[PDB]
Amino acid sequence: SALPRQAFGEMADTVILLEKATTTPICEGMNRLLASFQALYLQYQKHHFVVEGAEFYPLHQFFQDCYEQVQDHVHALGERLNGLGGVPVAGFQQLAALCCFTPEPEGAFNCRQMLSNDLQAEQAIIGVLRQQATQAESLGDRATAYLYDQILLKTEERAYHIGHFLANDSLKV
Amino acid sequence: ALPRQAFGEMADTVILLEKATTTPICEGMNRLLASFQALYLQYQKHHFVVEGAEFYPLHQFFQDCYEQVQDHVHALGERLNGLGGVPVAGFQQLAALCCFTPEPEGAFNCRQMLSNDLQAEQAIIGVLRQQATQAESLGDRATAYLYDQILLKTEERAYHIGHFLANDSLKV
Amino acid sequence: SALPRQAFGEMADTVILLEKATTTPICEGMNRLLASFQALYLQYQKHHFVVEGAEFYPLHQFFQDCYEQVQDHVHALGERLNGLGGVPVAGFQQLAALCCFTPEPEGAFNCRQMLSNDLQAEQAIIGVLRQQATQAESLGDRATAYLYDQILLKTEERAYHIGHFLANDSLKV
Amino acid sequence: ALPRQAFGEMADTVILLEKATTTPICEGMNRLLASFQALYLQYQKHHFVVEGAEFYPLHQFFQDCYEQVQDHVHALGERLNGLGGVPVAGFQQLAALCCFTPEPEGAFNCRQMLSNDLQAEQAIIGVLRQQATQAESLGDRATAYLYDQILLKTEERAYHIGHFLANDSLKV
Amino acid sequence: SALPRQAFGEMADTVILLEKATTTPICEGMNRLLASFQALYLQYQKHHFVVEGAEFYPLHQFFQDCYEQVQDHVHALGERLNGLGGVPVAGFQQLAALCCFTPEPEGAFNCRQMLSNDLQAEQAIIGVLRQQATQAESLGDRATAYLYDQILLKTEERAYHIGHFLANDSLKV
Amino acid sequence: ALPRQAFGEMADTVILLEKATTTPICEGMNRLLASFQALYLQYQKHHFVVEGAEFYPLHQFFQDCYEQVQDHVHALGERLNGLGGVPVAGFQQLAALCCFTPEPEGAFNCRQMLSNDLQAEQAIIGVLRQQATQAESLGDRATAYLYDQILLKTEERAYHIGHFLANDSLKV
Amino acid sequence: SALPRQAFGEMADTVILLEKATTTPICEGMNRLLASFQALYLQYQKHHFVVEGAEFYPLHQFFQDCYEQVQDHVHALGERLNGLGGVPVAGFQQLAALCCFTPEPEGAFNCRQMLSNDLQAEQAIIGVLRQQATQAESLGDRATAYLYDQILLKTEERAYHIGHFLANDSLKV
Amino acid sequence: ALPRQAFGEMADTVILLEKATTTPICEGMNRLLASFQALYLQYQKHHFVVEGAEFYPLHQFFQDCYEQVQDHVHALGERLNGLGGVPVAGFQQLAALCCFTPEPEGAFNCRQMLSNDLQAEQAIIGVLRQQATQAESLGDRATAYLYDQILLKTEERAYHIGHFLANDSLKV
Amino acid sequence: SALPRQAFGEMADTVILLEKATTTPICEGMNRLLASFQALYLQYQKHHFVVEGAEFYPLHQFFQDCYEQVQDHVHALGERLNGLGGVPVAGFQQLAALCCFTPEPEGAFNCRQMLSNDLQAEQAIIGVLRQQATQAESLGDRATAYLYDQILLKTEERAYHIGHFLANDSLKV
Amino acid sequence: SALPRQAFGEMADTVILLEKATTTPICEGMNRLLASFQALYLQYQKHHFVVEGAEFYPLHQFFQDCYEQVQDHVHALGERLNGLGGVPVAGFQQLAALCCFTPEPEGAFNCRQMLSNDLQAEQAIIGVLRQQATQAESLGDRATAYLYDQILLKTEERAYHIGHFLANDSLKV
Amino acid sequence: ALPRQAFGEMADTVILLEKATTTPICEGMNRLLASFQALYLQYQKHHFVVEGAEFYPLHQFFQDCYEQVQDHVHALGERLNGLGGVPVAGFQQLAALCCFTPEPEGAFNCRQMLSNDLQAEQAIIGVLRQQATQAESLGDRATAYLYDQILLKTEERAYHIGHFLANDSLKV
Ligand SMILES: [Fe+3]
Ligand SMILES: [Fe+3]
Ligand SMILES: [Fe+3]
Ligand SMILES: [Fe+3]
Ligand SMILES: [Zn+2]
Ligand SMILES: [Zn+2]
Ligand SMILES: [Zn+2]
Ligand SMILES: [Zn+2]
Ligand SMILES: [Zn+2]
Ligand SMILES: [Zn+2]
Ligand SMILES: [Zn+2]
Ligand SMILES: [Zn+2]
Ligand SMILES: [Zn+2]
Ligand SMILES: [Zn+2]
Ligand SMILES: [Zn+2]
Ligand SMILES: [Zn+2]
Ligand SMILES: [Zn+2]
Ligand SMILES: [Zn+2]
Ligand SMILES: [Zn+2]
Ligand SMILES: [Zn+2]
Ligand SMILES: [Zn+2]
Ligand SMILES: [Zn+2]
Ligand SMILES: [Zn+2]
Ligand SMILES: [Zn+2]
Ligand SMILES: [Zn+2]
Ligand SMILES: [Zn+2]
Repeated sequence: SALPRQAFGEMADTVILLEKATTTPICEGMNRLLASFQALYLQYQKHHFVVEGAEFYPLHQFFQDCYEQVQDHVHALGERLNGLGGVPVAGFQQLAALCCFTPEPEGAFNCRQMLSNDLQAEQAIIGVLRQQATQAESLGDRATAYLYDQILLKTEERAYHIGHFLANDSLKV
Repeated sequence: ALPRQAFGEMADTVILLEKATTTPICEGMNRLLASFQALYLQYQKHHFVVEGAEFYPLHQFFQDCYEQVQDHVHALGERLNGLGGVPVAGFQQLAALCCFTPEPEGAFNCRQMLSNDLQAEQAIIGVLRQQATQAESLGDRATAYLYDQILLKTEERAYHIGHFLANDSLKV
Repeated sequence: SALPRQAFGEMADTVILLEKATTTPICEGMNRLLASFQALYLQYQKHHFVVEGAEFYPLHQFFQDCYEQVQDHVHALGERLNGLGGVPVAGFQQLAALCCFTPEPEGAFNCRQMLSNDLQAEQAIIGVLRQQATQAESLGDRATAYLYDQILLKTEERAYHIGHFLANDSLKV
Repeated sequence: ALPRQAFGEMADTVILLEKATTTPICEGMNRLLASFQALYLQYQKHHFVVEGAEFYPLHQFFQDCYEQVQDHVHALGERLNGLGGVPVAGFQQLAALCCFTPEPEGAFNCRQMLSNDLQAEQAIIGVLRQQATQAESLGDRATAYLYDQILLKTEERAYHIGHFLANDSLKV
Repeated sequence: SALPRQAFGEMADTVILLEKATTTPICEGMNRLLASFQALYLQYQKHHFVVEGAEFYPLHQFFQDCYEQVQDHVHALGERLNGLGGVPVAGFQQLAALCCFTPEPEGAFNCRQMLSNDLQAEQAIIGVLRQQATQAESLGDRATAYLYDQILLKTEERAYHIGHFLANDSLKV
Repeated sequence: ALPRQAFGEMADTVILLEKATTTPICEGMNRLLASFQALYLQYQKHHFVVEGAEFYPLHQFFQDCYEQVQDHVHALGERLNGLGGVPVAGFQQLAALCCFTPEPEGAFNCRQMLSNDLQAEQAIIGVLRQQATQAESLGDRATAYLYDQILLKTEERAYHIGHFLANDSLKV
Repeated sequence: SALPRQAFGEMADTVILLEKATTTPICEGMNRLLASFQALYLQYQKHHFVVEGAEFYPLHQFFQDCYEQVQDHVHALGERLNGLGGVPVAGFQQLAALCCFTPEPEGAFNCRQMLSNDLQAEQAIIGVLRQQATQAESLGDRATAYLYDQILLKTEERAYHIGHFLANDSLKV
Repeated sequence: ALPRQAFGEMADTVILLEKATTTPICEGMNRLLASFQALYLQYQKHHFVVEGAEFYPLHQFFQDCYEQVQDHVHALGERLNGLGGVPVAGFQQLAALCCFTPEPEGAFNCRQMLSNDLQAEQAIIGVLRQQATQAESLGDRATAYLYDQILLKTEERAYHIGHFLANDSLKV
Repeated sequence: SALPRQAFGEMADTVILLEKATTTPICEGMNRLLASFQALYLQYQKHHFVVEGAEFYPLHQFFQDCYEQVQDHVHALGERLNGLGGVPVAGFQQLAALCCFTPEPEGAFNCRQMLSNDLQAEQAIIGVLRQQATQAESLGDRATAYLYDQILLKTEERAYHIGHFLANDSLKV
Repeated sequence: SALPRQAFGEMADTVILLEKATTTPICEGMNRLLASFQALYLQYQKHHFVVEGAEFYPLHQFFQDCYEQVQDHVHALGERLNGLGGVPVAGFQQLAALCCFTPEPEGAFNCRQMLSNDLQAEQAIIGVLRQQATQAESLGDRATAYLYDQILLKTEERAYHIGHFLANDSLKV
Repeated sequence: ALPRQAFGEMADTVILLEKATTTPICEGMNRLLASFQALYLQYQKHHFVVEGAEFYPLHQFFQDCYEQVQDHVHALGERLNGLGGVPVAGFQQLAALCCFTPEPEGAFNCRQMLSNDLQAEQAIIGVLRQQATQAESLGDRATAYLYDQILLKTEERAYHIGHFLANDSLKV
């Protein structure tokens, strides 16, 4: 019924003075990253809620640190995207379509599976971050490339922290 | 692979409540969890896209709202699992259980956004009261209490939105 | 039934060594200021509770800053008044009688009316503050004059902040 | 010398509740106070003596638990006196009113310790619900509320222990 | 039914490399101090809950400061005892048997009696602290002696603070 | 009396960059310094003089802005010296290097104030991109990094101003 | 580019019940102080950036302490001036024209010279602060008098701190 | 060895006040410094030795008092030097300048202690008024301001002591 | 003006179970330290007020750090002495008489002289601290020994910090 | 004493989707920086311990500021290197062998010499940071490039702060 | 260039201890400094390289450990200079004075890492006792006090490592 001020998939001009030929592909990629980070945030939260077993407390905390940091990326990207003249994704349908990894299905999985799913997700996002950071640089959008690099550093760090959790070492003697 | 506990499935809880109590409580908690999760997304969108004469107040207001809703999500998500259920997580399942109609894609004006938020809060207030009542009735005293705690904040958000929408201003 | 240790409108000696001829008129004026600040505090609180409309959130906050700061003046004056050997006003009847402005009537008013009422109140208090500060100085009560000046600075600041809210400028285009 | 108010004795309260309400409430509050006091001691012991592969998490977990239980003790101890009763204090009287079986002397393994803690919390959850229900029923609204507040945290501790005990780990 | 990993009154080796002939008597004394501090903690807490009369608020607070500080000693001793290869006391029976003072009987006593009981308790603990600190030094356990001295300083301080409360001076004119 | 280093004179840096690199870099950095210094003064003025229906939030926004800008001033002035240059400080030189046209004396309406601020941020955005690209190209990695960091914040202030200026409002 | 709502050098009415006969001379003087403090903030900041040599670190810190305190004076004065119904100076020409001291020329001078220039600036401002405070008192603007004295105390304090820096003493052999 | 500046010798101040102004002002400021220094020592002693029924609150009050007084000491000693004088520091000179009679050695009862403290504050109140009036009259606005600020706090300590000494009590 | 409850130089019983044979010599020595630290606090404070020249700022700060740390020692000692059953010195005559070093004469000296006087004071106090700690240990007052060692560590640290200030090195060409 | 899970100088796979062709040279260079920063932390800490003379206090503080900031670089680099699939250096032989500057010999040198040695160290590290950042960018490791630039900015800043300390200016007559 | 004070050269201390006291005391303090410095590096390495089922808590434990050890380093290095000695700083001298055998290069399993850390703490515990006893005996009360304080913390780290290494686990 009600028509929006700016339709989804429509570009407005940005006051930071970058051409639409620059902002359009950047927003396209940023919405994919937004959606992917949003899914990852929900997934990490889920994993915080449901994790159990011998490594419960450490994983419980780790999963919270992850979704809180990922929440930060969501915030940064959604706000910048709008700033660039785009419309950030917010509905379940379009969020699911733009997500760059396959989320864990509903239901509770064991802790190794949860971590593996989270790692695969981070790895998928790492791939998109690099591709999008290279694009931003290429197109002259310096701040975006800088922001993505900032996000990439913490995202990679999250990935190899999961890697360590899954490694084959233990105090079990 | 399949999960160790399916969605919709109930496990036993260590907190000495029977399935007949935990089951309808968890099912209601999931509807509420989905709705809060959907409302967090909506407020956050509004924070991202709001503009105009009241940009700064609404900007900050939407953030306060979604951060407060994030607290409810955490509380409900963890309680639900504690009660022996499986909390809703992903986009498609959230869409299925959300108790209000989420805003369509696209950026709408600030009055429309606030109205959408108010309706969302009202739908949630509706469910909160009924679920808290059910929990009291079934003897889950702590769930009823938690819901009441959340209700107080939720009503407060709702009537704060109402004030923003009210027919008054400094414009003379 | 029970008789007070010190009756209202009765002066005791102060340990800070100022004559009754000094402390009596100073306490008389300070009770008027106490009562006036008490009414203003309640009024600002009211305005915080009831304000609505397009400028809801900013006014909501502003009204709170005001009653919190005014609360501070109430505290300072009530305690000093007792220190000077007087009895601070505390009952509704005498509070209403000593108040130096007309408070807003009961019921909810619009935001421009609320601000106008608050401004008139502050202006009435400003007038009494200057008169009382000049008196204290004149009578040799240095600390009182200093305290009133301190209160006057913040009170005036509150007044012109209300003035700005009511000014004829807007982003409404 | 003899006390000005004996143990088991009720005085009048200034909060306008009659003996017929305050008496059974205080008696229940004492059972709960003793049990929390006994649970604080147990968690603290576990904090002192835990070792093995999950030393650091359990170490910290046991401390969080007893510190949270210390908060309940304070709340109940002070409320009980406020209601006109005498709070249990010493070792032997605590032993008499404790609603669970305390762990024997000696250091046990970490699974046993957690199981003992879970049973302790469950026994306490049992009493909490019944005492809160009694308080609502008798019209002591604030006691019922306080108990609910404590119940929420107590259930949360219980199901956190359950998760630790659950059959899952990173061991592949 | 279930047998412990380490039975109460049984000594394991400590990784801090002190002989059992050293650690055994030290743990024996430390368990007495643990039990005594545990009783004192409960007693101070009780006194916080039940204190009334003209000096209610100050005593209320003081009793809390005491049990919080005593709680700290409990923590330090229980953890070190286990570290030394002993088993800390935790059951009501053995706690009552190892306590070095007679605790106040159940029921509410007046404020002077409560303080006197608390003072006698502190004095009993002071005696054991000195004896045990001298032993630790004598046996070459330097850190224990240091820890006890640290605890002794605060314990003595608590004692003479109670002493002052009970002294025969007052503003009562 | 003569200065240790004259304005416009380049000294060697301890950070191992040739003068042919530091000279153009300091030249640009002085323009940005002067521009940020002017924008700081402008935002501060706006904080002082703003009034009307949106007085309070604009009052706050302007202060957030100048405080953030003062942080850019600090970083650039200090790095410029570090690089072996001399930072501008005087009114005449500031006026000469500034990359936007400053608001004239007088108290303007809040829409005009915001528009002047946007234009100032836009002019600065252009210079930052230019100077960042130059620093990278010359191998002053740290300056390029610093500029990007400042550019991200500057663009953010710019689009926040844009939102304030947009044609939307709660007044229906 | 529209006209200003209030032109520079034009007085508006104040909400705080002071006549234009009072507010006009006060605002004129307040603008000279505003400009002076604004130039001094810049100078101190410059000195923070450029200072080097044997006392680099303490001078580096001292100059920052100074300019941060000066910007507080700026804030207070700019906002008070506006509240009084005047227009605060913000452009480079008029800031240069109203400044009550001669700013240091462009270029990096030695630390002794920098400190001497700062002291001369403080001294010129001290002179103006006293005249203006006296004027405010004289005209019945008690709050402006108070604010000035408050600023004067901090300013004199900076001045004699610089004095000590310049004093003929050191730890050198 | 001889001092850079002898006690009782006036140097010029950088704050542009003639010696005919600073000399009497520093003279009085030294008396206040010595008096506050003595009162600091007295309040501190009282904090050490107080006992009885009101031990704890008096213990606290005395400490609040000396800490506030130490703040007056700091401000006056530093301003006095700033003004071109030399602050008193030695026991003999302190004893000579002090405006009240200090409590003799020994531990007195808490009523006596409080009374001595009141008398000390009263003596100081008199000097502050005198010295503040003088500073104003001589055109040392900032000193007068500082004295008034200190006087407000000092009068407040004085009437707080007065209240402690009043003939009222909970003991019926 | 009534008599003291406990005369100066008279010993009362202590609640901490130490005999007068022990507490008397300990309190005598503790009073000498109390007086010395009291004189040193004054001296360091004086130095804070008067220091000027090339190292004004760091010396200004250092002297404040010093006197604030010294007043903590004063607090600890005054309260411990009282708790032991003695009477702490507070009058100017006896403070001068019990002080274990010669205070700096009145007047503003140079910074090197000020530092040398402070070092000599610390050194005299260091001597007394060691004798008194040894005595406390010897007499079985373990807590006083501990408190003294605690104070000694901080005191020696101040002493060698002054030493470094006075050392024959600088950044001057 | 078992074998290491990953031998020094051996590369493991990284979870962040960078090939060994990329991670190997990056980790090699990162280890040289790790060792260098490790030696510099030690040096700055040493300088904190030993500095004396007329600028004792500010240099004392500056050296602590420096080593604390350097240990943050160490933390970041050690953890990043591991996350990339390498093995961080921690033994004394290899720390000495991989260090990119010559550490100050044992003994306490003068403050000018200490500062010069620190500047030379920073300069050598600045050189390596630039090569390594360029290499990381070149090989497509965007996050390592970003981290290095982040560290470079702080490092250059320390370097020119030392420069100012050494500069030919002072407050001496 | 030659140092102001050569390594192994003793200067006089301002704290009035003869060289015959300070020399052996500084000798031992340098060994402890070197040992703590090495243990700091080792704990830090362990923090970097740890992985597996107990990754997170061990990651945290190692960091708590090295930060506490860095505090011991600071206190000893500074006191050693204060005492008139020269603290070790170079890799070769550090390696020479260290009282335990440091872990070789390479990433070892978490059990090995913990065992190396325990052994290091044990070796250090022995030296601390020796050096503390010596300081007391020589009349350096403050050094003995400092060593005891450090020893208490060191023993605590040691028995915490012991607990981690114990044969208990939640995995049944
Ligand atoms: Fe109910
Ligand atoms: Fe006046
Ligand atoms: Fe000893
Ligand atoms: Fe690049
Ligand atoms: Zn949890
Ligand atoms: Zn935001
Ligand atoms: Zn980590
Ligand atoms: Zn924003
Ligand atoms: Zn949680
Ligand atoms: Zn509200
Ligand atoms: Zn009050
Ligand atoms: Zn304002
Ligand atoms: Zn622990
Ligand atoms: Zn309480
Ligand atoms: Zn209470
Ligand atoms: Zn612990
Ligand atoms: Zn005390
Ligand atoms: Zn800076
Ligand atoms: Zn700096
Ligand atoms: Zn402002
Ligand atoms: Zn000071
Ligand atoms: Zn100062
Ligand atoms: Zn005290
Ligand atoms: Zn130091
Ligand atoms: Zn880390
Ligand atoms: Zn240090």
